Amino acid sequence: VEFRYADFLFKNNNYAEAIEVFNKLEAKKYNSPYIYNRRAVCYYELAKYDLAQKDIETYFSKVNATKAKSADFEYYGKILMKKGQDSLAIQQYQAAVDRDTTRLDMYGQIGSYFYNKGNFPLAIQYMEKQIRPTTTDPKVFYELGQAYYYNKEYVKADSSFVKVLELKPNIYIGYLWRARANAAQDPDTKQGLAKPYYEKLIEVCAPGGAKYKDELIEANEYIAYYYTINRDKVKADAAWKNILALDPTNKKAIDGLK
Repeated sequence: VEFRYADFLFKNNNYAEAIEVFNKLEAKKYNSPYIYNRRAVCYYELAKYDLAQKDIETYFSKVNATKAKSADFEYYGKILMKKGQDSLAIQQYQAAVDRDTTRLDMYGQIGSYFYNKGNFPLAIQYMEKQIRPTTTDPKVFYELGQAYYYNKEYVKADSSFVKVLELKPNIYIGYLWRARANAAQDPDTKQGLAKPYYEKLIEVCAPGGAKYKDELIEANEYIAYYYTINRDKVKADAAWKNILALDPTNKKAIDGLK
């Protein structure tokens, strides 16, 4: 029953508390491996990674191979990644999707890893392993688009961002990236490809004001330059103004006005 209590707290997130009971449970030799994979996660959420590594390993030296779950391998990898053992963590992420083939998000985990390390082709390859003609997780398309973008495949980053929008209409983050993806295709701003997206970004963002400070400033900056190029002092100054209204000390907008 006691173990069932700890699982109660844990299923409820009381890591430090669940930890207290698991610790006595072990001290009184409870013959069960399932206190270890749970304590491991508790420690992991409390960022005690050395403690969580020892626990997930004690777990695997005691659990019955046919009982182990996809989740256990997942946390083994999350714990290893935190301890700097990247190759081992990557294998554990792979193992987890091998155990539960619906955990396509593991490939997303492996891709993000290489994305943060600059191997966009590898990151993209694995991020695409999640794509099915059913896929609905926006993030999948958001992170994939970013991989494409930094891999300089702006056209594909755009389509992938169009997908984020399709799934979550008017989401600012989608307009921001469509904007960026299009600005990349129009380096010298000869066509204003990004213009409409940044305009929509301000559309859905102006309202939360300071909450979208960085996005609004970026959007207005593009516009202000677009209009300076097109010799429209009137509009360009207005954009330069929207920025100061958000940041009175902004040096770019100050100098663009004097």
